[PDB]
Formats: sequence, structure tokens, C-alpha cells
Amino acid sequence: PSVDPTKVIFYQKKNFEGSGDTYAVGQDVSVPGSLNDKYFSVAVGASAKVIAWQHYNETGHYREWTTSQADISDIGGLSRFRVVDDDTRAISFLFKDATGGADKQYSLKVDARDVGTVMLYSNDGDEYGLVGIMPEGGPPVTTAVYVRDEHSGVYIAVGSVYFEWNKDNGEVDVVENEHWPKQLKSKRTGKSSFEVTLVDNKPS
Repeated sequence: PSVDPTKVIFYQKKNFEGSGDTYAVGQDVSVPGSLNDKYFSVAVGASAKVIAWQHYNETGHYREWTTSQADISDIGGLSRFRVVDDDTRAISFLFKDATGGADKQYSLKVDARDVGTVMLYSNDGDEYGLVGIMPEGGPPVTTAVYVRDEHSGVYIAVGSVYFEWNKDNGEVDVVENEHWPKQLKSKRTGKSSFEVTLVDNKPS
């Protein structure tokens, strides 16, 4: 339909039918099961955006709804969402391994305090994990990270990642400082998405 630009309306049926529950920018909502136990479609205000993810596990699985969606019945079991400004960024990682390991041989644990702990596995497909949410010009954030060989149990590296808003580019930047594991390389894949690659499997 046509809604308040800083609001979103979730509807019980597909194609925006029924009364709908309205939510405002700033609301963070967690449900007992999945979002689909109540909602099948969502109208998104012109200045709003929804970031939805899974708070009952550490997969980091998420979706962004930036425009009205007439069918959200098939989104995985996403169970939490935040209504944010249109220019607020979902920070996401995909974890790769260039050292010749098996699928899921390595894990990257990211202790995101806003969206919750995420456990990413190496070369485990194409689904990014949500590891933070940063408003435009938001405060910088440090998040602890842990790189482990899951087979052996041995930690390759322990450190942290520093996110900051880049005002010039209107982007999120990963700053690789002295606590960023030298064994990892980040590569930008979007305004706030990064492929993080294990380039060396020798422990610190």
C-alpha cells in the first residue's frame, strides 16, 4: 500500500491483506517461533527498512526487506527483526578458506553484542551471516573474533574486528588493526558486506 515512511506494517496474510500490525523505526522484536507464525507480508515505508534474523541459533542467517514484499512466508525460520532507517546498514560476513581445508573445517566466531553471537563455517556455501547493524554515521564498534580449526579443536587466532562508518563513501569499513588476525584477509563485497578469507592456517 502506502504507509508512514518511518513505519512498516506486517500482515497476517499475503499481499498486504487484513488489518496488519504496525512497527516503528527503532523497534526490535523477537517472537517465540518464527516470524511466519504471525506474518505473511510486509509493507515498508519509504524511509524504513527491516533487518530480520535468527536469534535462536548462531548461523547469522538474515534477510533485509527494503521495499514492500507481498510474500515473506518462505524466509527460513527468522525469529527477530529490527526496523531501521533506510540508510542503516546490515553488516555481514562470508567465511572462506584458501588453505585447502575441508568444508566447515574452520570456524569464525564473531561475538556481535547487538545481533548476537554468530558462528560462521569456512567454505560452507553462499549464505552471509549478519554480524552487526550500523546506522549511517554510527558509532564505531569493536567485536571479538575467534578462528578455530574445528577438526583438531586448535585455535588459529583470537582477536577482534573494528567497524567504522566511512562518511566519504557512505559505507561500513573493516579496519584491520593490530588485533585483527594476520591469518585473515577481508575483501569488500558490498556497502557493508565482506568476504573474510583464511589465508594462513598457522596459529599465532
